[PDB]
Amino acid sequence: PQITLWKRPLVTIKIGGQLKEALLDTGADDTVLEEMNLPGRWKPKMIGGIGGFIKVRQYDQILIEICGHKAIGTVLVGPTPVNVIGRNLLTQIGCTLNF
Amino acid sequence: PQITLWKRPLVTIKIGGQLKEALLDTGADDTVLEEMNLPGRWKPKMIGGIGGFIKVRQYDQILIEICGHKAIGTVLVGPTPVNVIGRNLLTQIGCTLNF
Ligand SMILES: CC[C@H](C)CN(C[C@@H](O)[C@H](Cc1ccccc1)NC(=O)O[C@H]1CO[C@H]2OCC[C@H]21)S(=O)(=O)c1ccc2c(c1)OCO2
Repeated sequence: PQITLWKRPLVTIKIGGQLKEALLDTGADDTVLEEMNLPGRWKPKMIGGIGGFIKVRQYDQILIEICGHKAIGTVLVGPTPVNVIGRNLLTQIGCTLNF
Repeated sequence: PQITLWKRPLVTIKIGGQLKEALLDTGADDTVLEEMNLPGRWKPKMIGGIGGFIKVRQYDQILIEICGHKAIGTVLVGPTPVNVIGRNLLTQIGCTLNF
């Protein structure tokens, strides 16, 4: 689809068998989701945003469907203010910016 | 143009007679720029993201050019690690997400 930006580009995602709402965030390198239970091993990592750094759990090679488009990649879980879909997954679904 | 997301979507902007680099950021409600000494009045604001909040100065009706596309609107100035063009200006240049 073509998504205008008068509102937040929020979409439904499916991860670990659960539906969620997430923000398509071209300013995020990585995908960061709010605290949740996820199947798989993980590794503690640090990620930095506009306000500093937070501790997250890194899940690699996770299946995640974004607005009907399938992706498989890294998902960071931790105290992010909102679920964000970053460029690591936006590229997988073929997302570009256009003006 | 069309911008792929393999790398950060950095573009040149012109603001306050200065050229800078900034991210086209669909996850940013507002536009937040590195510290710069803009003239005129301003109002304090706090904006939150990963890591917490930062204090910024809100300037209204600022003229910005983004890839030769002119816009005018609110710009927040503060100690942000990166310049981000938010949806308040992205809508003005006709920017969409497409997949
Ligand atoms: C609440 C939704 C987002 C987290 C909001 N952020 C825009 C993001 O695009 C941000 C923009 C950004 C980009 C680089 C450094 C700091 C902030 N990217 C980000 O935090 O990404 C992190 C996750 O991937 C990693 O790659 C980049 C940092 C990591 S933000 O910078 O904090 C932000 C921008 C304008 C705003 C605002 C918050 O409140 C209202 O106006």
